[PDB]
Amino acid sequence: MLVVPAIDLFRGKVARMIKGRKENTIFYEKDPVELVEKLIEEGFTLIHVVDLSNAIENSGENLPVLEKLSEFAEYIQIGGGIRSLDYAEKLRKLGYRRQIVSSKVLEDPSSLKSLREIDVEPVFSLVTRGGRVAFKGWLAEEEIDPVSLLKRLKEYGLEEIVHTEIEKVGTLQEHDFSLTKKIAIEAEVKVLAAGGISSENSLKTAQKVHTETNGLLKGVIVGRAFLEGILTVEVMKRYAR
Repeated sequence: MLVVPAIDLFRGKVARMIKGRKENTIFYEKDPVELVEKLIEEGFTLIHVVDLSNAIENSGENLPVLEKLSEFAEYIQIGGGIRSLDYAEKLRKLGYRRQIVSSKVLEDPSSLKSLREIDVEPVFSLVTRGGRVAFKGWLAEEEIDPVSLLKRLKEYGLEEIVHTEIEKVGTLQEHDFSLTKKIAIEAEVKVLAAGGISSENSLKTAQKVHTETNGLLKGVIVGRAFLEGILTVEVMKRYAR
């Protein structure tokens, strides 16, 4: 199964926002380019990078870092405020072929095809709060159920999602894999689980779910515990076997 280290960027820096609040941002003193280099040396082939400056403020402040990281764009899935085809094209020219999109797909589901047409592999970021779809723009009441939303989006060619349990991001709570497994099986989409991938037990449950779903649960995204060194590179590597 995949085990995907995640890095958030804010104001040029490796960062973490507590409950996603910008006034509560922890900055790390590790160089993001050095960090990514090390991960590739360690044998990681997929790294999750989110531009929070662009996501939260439409700020282009992390573009110099993204350009430096683009050398390794092949091993990166990039997200954060990719809200236009032009933006996605900009990133793609740097070499970022795998892009995480959210509100764009919810406002304009034909963007999935438009992205594929510029050689971008679009990955939908589904976010849930207590099993329910968390999205503040227009959404049919029937689609508050993640399976009902993903069913519709598949008709637009959706193939792969990140499923993030938002209330568990940044915590050491345990991702609800029963919820993820149901989404993966019923919606019939490839899924990377995020939020509360925070212990060796999470990785054990993930590997077990990866097996039960026949690879539909592709793997997990590790943020907090990776950046904090709670789940070491060594441990993550062992579970990607």
